[PDB]
Amino acid sequence: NPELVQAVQHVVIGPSSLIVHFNEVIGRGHFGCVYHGTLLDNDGKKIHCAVKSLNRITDIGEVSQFLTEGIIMKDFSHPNVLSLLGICLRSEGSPLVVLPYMKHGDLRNFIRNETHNPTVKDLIGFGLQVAKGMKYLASKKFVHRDLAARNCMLDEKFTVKVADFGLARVMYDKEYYSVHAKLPVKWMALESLQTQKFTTKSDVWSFGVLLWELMTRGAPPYPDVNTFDITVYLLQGRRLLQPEYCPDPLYEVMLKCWHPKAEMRPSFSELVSRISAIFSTFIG
Ligand SMILES: C#Cc1n[nH]c2c(-c3cn([C@@H](C)c4ccccc4)c(=O)[nH]c3=O)cc(F)cc12
Repeated sequence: NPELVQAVQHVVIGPSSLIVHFNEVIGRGHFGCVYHGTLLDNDGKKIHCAVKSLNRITDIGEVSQFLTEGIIMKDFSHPNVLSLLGICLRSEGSPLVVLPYMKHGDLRNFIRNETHNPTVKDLIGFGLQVAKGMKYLASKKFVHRDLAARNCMLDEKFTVKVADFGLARVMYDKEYYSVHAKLPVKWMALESLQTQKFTTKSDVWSFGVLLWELMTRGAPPYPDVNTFDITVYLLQGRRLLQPEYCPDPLYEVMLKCWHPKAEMRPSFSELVSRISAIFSTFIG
């Protein structure tokens, strides 16, 4: 579609400014690989970036959706949302996503690493930052669908940036199940498991699970509940139990995130207000 080609031009980065270090692999996933990259500005200043390949994107429909997603995400400008520097649509090679490099990697690996010692307050602070980034994304009507601690990055100042190192995004929820690479079952809202649909309210459910990952320092949720038994576990009214070091008011926030009625779950704006009040009770 020629109009889509013209609209996406401002998102495109090419060999005139980007060098992909294809032998410097940062990470490998089902979507493809993540490589170190260097972007040069007009004064020759170097910008360290991460370059994610989206191997699934090959046919004209997928490529059009990729261009649409790049236009949408190029507009992102919020301290707790990972910016999209640009995209590369090479004549030869799979499409590439150009992101700012994140010095401290993903939030899950960070809190799980035994050499790190984040306090309960630092963990609540990371949750508050994620809630702010999700309040921004929700205001843009952007439904994440894969919010989890593994998908939130930490920059050189320990600022949390909501990001996505999962499968290439789909425009429609009906394409999501087909495209999956396991579904993030243990982060999904009850209605997404049953009806295959995703909304900002199902992102709120995932945020509650992400808060649980933070308070357990990256423990796998429902380790003892098989993926195929999660839907029934949630129907029996059962939930993730309160982590040992999770304050009661923050566990109450998690319970509201997992309300069986999506319309009754708090909004991200309410979560920012509530978690800010809880965070303010911790000294340090
Ligand atoms: C089709 C398709 C795509 N699938 N994913 C894409 C991306 C991508 C974006 N971002 C950041 C801008 C982000 C994402 C979601 C929420 C907050 C911040 C990532 O972190 N990873 C990505 O792969 C960029 C893009 F131009 C196209 C696609």
